[PDB]
Amino acid sequence: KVFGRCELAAAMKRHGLDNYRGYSLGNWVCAAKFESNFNTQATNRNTDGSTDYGILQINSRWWCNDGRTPGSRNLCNIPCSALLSSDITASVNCAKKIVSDGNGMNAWVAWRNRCKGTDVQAWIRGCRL
Ligand SMILES: [Cl-]
Ligand SMILES: [Cl-]
Ligand SMILES: [Cl-]
Ligand SMILES: [Cl-]
Ligand SMILES: [Cl-]
Ligand code: NA
Repeated sequence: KVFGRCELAAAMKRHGLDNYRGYSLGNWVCAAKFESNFNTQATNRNTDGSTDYGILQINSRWWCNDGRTPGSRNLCNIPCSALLSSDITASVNCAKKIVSDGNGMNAWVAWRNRCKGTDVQAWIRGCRL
C-alpha cells in the first residue's frame, strides 16, 4: 500500500506514535517518507546482509525474522514479511520497541540525516487529525 501523507499521519496517531518517547507525529511521518516513500511493501538490502522492511524500514538482524540474516534476534518476534502489510500495526509495535532501545529515533538513519532538527511539523500540514 502506498499511503498518502495525511493517511499515514492519521494511522500512526491512532496507533499511539504521536509523541511516543517524546517524538511528535511529524518526526514519524518524516522518517517514513525518507525510509519508504510511504510504501508498505518497500524492502532494501543492507551491506551487512540484513534487509530493511516496510514503512519504517525495520531490520532483520535485530528486529524481525527473515530467515536469511545470520544472528537474527527477532526481538519484535515477528516475520519480516509481516512488516509489509497494508495494516501498519506490526510496524508500529516494532518501531515502539526500536525507539525505546536507547538512541531514540537516531536508530533510523534517514531520520537522523534528513529529519532531525528540521521543521517536521510540515509533514502534518493540512491534515485533519
Ligand atoms: Cl509527501
Ligand atoms: Cl510534528
Ligand atoms: Cl536469520
Ligand atoms: Cl493501520
Ligand atoms: Cl530521545
Ligand atoms: Na533477524
